[PDB]
Amino acid sequence: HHHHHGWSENLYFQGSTVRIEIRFTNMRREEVQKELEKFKERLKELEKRTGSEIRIEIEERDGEVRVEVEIRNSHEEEVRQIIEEIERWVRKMGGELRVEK
Repeated sequence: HHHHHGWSENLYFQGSTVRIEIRFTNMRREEVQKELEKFKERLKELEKRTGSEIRIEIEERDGEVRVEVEIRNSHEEEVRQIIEEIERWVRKMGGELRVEK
């Protein structure tokens, strides 16, 4: 018998949005997991002390990790800070970073 499972999410909003994406391959799976849990916690802190809204998407496939951060109602300072916490991953583990203004 044939089966289908589907899931979708649609977001409709207004305002400015900055998107930051990183992709890397790692060989410290549990370490990176705890760093991602720390990074999510830092983004929640940064969102709390600002008027912005922050969405983070994480995809993991056997060591390949892709992270997407979207910031709505952002200010330049807040974008610059988020890159910084991300820059450590790119520099230390190698990988790719992409900024969509």
